[PDB]
Amino acid sequence: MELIKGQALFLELDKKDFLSLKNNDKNIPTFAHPKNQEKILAIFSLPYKNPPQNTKLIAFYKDKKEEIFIKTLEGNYKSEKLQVENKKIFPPKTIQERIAKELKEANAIYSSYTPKALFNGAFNIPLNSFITSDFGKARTFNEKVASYHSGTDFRAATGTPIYAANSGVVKIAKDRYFAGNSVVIDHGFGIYSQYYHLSKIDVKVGQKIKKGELIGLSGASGRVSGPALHFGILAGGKQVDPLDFVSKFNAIFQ
Ligand SMILES: [Zn+2]
Repeated sequence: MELIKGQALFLELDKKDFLSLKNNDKNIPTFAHPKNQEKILAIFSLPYKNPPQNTKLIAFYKDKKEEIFIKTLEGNYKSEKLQVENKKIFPPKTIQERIAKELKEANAIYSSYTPKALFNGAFNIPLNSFITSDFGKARTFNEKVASYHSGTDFRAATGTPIYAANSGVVKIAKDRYFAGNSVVIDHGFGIYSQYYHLSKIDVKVGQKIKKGELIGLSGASGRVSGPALHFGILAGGKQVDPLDFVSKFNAIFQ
């Protein structure tokens, strides 16, 4: 019941007489424990940027309240001190609008909660190469965090086939300002995977997709630093450390 910022954890709770799980009147959804039928699960995530120092949750049962305290740990993320901090960019109106529009779309998707499992066992990595840029690489103008790498980058020459980390429904399959050519998949229970900077999109919004199924070709779209696959996980409303999430998720749903 310590959690590093930008990570998810799976809380286990007794199923019997459970009524709700709350965080200051935010209801946290619950789903079945796959291997213990007397338990349920909930995903709790702390944001990378500007998280609470401590979190208290209440699980309300028919005959009892149960408090749950989680301290925010800082972790050991690569960070470096920005030296400029003009901090305010001044983009053209046409770009501000497209960003704004795409941000409203994405927030509508990531806020929605499909209350069933759309995945199929464990997550696989979307590509069998290696990490060239880690999740959580931060740029700080003290005393906090100016920007951070909200996913992890795999080495990929332009045109490398990218496969869905798990089964789900495609919710985004288009070119967006920061993500380039983007695929976003709903796996259920508020878990979304993100495949950014693609050179080709091979799926369509609404499509049901299987684990291991081709979703496009890596590229360098929307990416300044050249070709790579940006892979993200959003869970519990927040961007979380994707390889961390996958190992925790797979430890439960294998
Ligand atoms: Zn990235």
